[PDB]
Amino acid sequence: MGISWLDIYHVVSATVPLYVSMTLGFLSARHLKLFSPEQCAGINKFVAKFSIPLLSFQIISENNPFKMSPKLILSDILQKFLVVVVLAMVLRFWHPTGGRGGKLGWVITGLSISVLPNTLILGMPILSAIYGDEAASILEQIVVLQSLIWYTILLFLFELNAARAGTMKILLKAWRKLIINPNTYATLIGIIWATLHFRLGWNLPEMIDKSIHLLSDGGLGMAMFSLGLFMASQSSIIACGTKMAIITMLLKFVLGPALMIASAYCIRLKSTLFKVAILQAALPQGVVPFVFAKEYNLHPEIISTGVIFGMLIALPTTLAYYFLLDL
Amino acid sequence: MGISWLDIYHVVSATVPLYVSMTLGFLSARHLKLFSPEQCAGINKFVAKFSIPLLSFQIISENNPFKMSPKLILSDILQKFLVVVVLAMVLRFWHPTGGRGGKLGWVITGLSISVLPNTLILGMPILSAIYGDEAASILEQIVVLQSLIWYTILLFLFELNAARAGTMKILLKAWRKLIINPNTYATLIGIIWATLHFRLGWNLPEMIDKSIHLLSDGGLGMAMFSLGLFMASQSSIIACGTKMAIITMLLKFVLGPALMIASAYCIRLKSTLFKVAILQAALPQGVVPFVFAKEYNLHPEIISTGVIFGMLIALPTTLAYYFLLDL
Ligand SMILES: CCCCC/C=C\C/C=C\CCCCCCCC(=O)OC[C@H](COP(=O)([O-])OCC[N+](C)(C)C)OC(=O)CCCCCCC/C=C/C/C=C\CCCCC
Ligand SMILES: CCCCC/C=C\C/C=C\CCCCCCCC(=O)OC[C@H](COP(=O)([O-])OCC[N+](C)(C)C)OC(=O)CCCCCCC/C=C/C/C=C\CCCCC
Ligand SMILES: O=C(O)c1ccccc1C(=O)Nc1cccc2ccccc12
Ligand SMILES: O=C(O)c1ccccc1C(=O)Nc1cccc2ccccc12
Repeated sequence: MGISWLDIYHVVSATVPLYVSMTLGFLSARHLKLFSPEQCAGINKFVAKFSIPLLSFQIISENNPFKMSPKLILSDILQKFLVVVVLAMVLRFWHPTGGRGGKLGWVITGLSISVLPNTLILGMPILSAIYGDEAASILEQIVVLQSLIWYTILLFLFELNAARAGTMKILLKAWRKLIINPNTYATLIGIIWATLHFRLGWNLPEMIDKSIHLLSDGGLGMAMFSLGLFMASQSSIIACGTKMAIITMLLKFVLGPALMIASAYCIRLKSTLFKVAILQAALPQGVVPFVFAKEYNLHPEIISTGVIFGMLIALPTTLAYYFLLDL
Repeated sequence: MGISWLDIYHVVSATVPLYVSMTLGFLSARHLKLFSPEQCAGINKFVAKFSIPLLSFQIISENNPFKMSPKLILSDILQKFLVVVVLAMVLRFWHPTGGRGGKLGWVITGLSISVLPNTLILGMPILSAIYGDEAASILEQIVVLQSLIWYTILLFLFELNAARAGTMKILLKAWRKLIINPNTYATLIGIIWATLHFRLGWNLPEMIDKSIHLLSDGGLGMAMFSLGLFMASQSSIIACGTKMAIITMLLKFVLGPALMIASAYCIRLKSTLFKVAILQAALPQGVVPFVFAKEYNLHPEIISTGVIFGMLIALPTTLAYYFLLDL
């Protein structure tokens, strides 16, 4: 496998649908002037509460939880610990804005620009096309972590930052916020049902499965449409300027993949899992962190710029990493 | 073959998904109080402008236009002429409200409560489940005819009624209103591409087909969700009143199917096409007529009540007609 032009063409053909399903939303929100800002928020609200949860359930319910590789989980833990260590070290010698501010604020804006890629909508098709169906069952293990263990911790830290800017009270507030999250319930039920379907042999009734599919189908396309609407909402792609966009992208597409490579070497992962993990780490930034930043107002411009430009540059960077890892 | 409890169970299993995809929207708009009126309006706009056109294209491009049986088209013409004649006769004898309202206005109110059922969203799944895939290729003929000729004549009639309350000026205004419709463009390109595909042998490129599917997939589910939102919008199911609701249901589910039976007998249709036509005529009322009524303010209450109550009572009538025609 020399990465001939045929493979790159196949990846491009697999990724074009989810880019033309996004340019449509961008044009509708910006050029065609089809949706009002409140109307745009209506679509953005429906998708994140009906398609992302149902899509997450339909993606996580089709995996034997007992087959989850502990090595990949430990590699994820090690990566998201090393990134924290490096962020703490760098923030001790170079404040990004100069003027002193909450260190935890800059460590929470970090860990959202570095080690929380988009692994449901914009990250599943690309990796599946690049590495076939083998890699589609590996992201299905990292998505579970990102939805259960990492986003809950990020929410708790966001609440802590909002309060600081009793610990038990903060934990209780984070719990209340989490209980009303459709995605956490969807992924929890997905794993609980996958356990049953793979151990006891239970199968979803035709009615239930088809009802779930009706809304799950098109979840990727409409999620990309909503992401395009979000891009159209912003006045300019580079919200904070060149200085904080180059650094954002350098972090996301170097310190993430590089730290994942270091973690894999420490854990000594294997082929068909090392490359998948690295590409996952190299995926564009996720959206949920942007939602948290907007809700708690923690540098929304930086995270929005990172998300938008990383999503735009997904194909170049992802193809570059795919070519590099095959040497 | 025949009628038995297992067949009814299969029909119910095929229809339940598109009812639980609608109760979700109803609850989100009314009970859960999830969407503000502007947000639900935006969702409705998005679906009607992106999923209905794309779904129509993906449904009409598959069948062969050259296989369109002229007998079914002639039967549709005869039905929608007989309904006009009967409506004109009855209106002269007995005015519905007695307020000396415009006869043309009530005729336009008719021809939509009678002979314009929902054949894309709520008509294709039910009929396909009842009669397998044979009926799915017969509805597409009626679907394309309704989208092209009948929904253009109805638009022209609405414009004429609005002006009545120059003929060339009215035709020009109707043309302007028709041009901006995306559904008309989608249903036209559907045949323009099906002709090439079935005659010239051309096939959609993988990229184009997958891009179309991304948004077409789940179009039925989100269309039912939008229909549920619309149902939740209205304060009560029976808007105009009990008498008007009863008259609307009686018309839609007796005069439509009865006139279609008369037209089929006149044209002498055949088995596997007669029953499909009758059930199609017995489907619940369509939505586009409600959109026109709301835009031009032509008895929105009666049409909305008919649409909602037909959607709720779709199965008790479709199954009844299926049982009746199998004797
Ligand atoms: C606060 C205390 C009460 C907490 C809730 C209590 C109990 C658990 C709830 C439900 C049980 C069913 C499964 C979980 C669904 C959770 C749905 C959910 O979170 O409801 C609320 C959520 C809306 O969000 P919000 O409330 O923040 O609105 C805020 C709106 N404003 C900001 C404008 C005010 O609604 C949505 O997300 C829409 C629905 C999303 C559904 C996602 C799960 C999909 C699962 C499928 C599995 C199906 C079948 C399995 C069958 C197995 C056996 C055969
Ligand atoms: C008035 C003078 C200009 C008239 C138009 C001129 C030329 C024809 C246009 C386009 C050609 C491409 C195909 C047709 C697309 C038509 C799209 C359309 O109607 O744009 C407008 C429509 C939005 O409506 P509005 O503007 O009334 O909004 C008003 C909103 N407010 C009131 C708030 C301001 O946008 C939408 O619906 C969104 C897009 C819907 C797309 C539906 C068609 C899908 C087709 C698929 C076929 C694909 C591939 C085939 C490949 C073949 C070769 C291999
Ligand atoms: O993209 C992420 O951040 C992510 C990563 C792993 C698991 C889940 C998610 C996730 O909920 N995405 C999204 C949430 C809400 C709205 C979204 C709209 C578009 C794309 C992703 C969305
Ligand atoms: O349902 C109809 O009236 C119909 C019948 C035949 C062909 C097309 C249609 C049609 O455009 N429906 C719809 C239009 C706009 C929004 C809709 C939302 C939900 C369901 C149907 C819709």
